[PDB]
Amino acid sequence: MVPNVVVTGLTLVCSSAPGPLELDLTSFVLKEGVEYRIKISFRVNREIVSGMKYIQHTYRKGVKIDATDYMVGSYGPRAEEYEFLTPVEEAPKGMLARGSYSIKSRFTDDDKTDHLSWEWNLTIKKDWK
Repeated sequence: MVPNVVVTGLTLVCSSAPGPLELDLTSFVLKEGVEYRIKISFRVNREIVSGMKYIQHTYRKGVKIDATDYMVGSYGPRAEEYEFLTPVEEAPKGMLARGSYSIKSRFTDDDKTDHLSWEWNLTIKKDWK
């Protein structure tokens, strides 16, 4: 009944951030310039899965301004939830770069299996809130 692969959540790891930046998968405000990593949480319940891949399409006011592909790897079943972390990123800085961004995320693997496709927003401001 429960799928073999289940994406549990997307988290924005940010030390300076004053509060939670979590998204349970079962908008985000980021102060310009700050460093962060995207942490995708998932579970492999029964079988080995290979070539896990995180895909991200960043949109601005309806138009694609960027696409990036992250290789997650191969995992075997286990009770502990898995934690994928992208490399450290820096939120753009500048009045021209501030504003909201739409993100289309996709967790896939060697099948092209749509384990989960979710969408979320990332708003960049001068200060937290």
